[PDB]
This record gives sequence, structure tokens and C-alpha cells, in this order.
Amino acid sequence: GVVDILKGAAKDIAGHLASKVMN
Repeated sequence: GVVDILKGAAKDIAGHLASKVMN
């Protein structure tokens, strides 16, 4: 599943920004 973390880590950044906006 380590492969999911490498590509997911980046994609997570994009989804993270949305969080800040939601706050």
C-alpha cells in the first residue's frame, strides 16, 4: 500500500487546501 501513500501524499495536498477554505 506504500504506493498509494506516495501518489496519495501529493493528491492529499490539493484536498488539504480545500479543508482550510472550509474551516
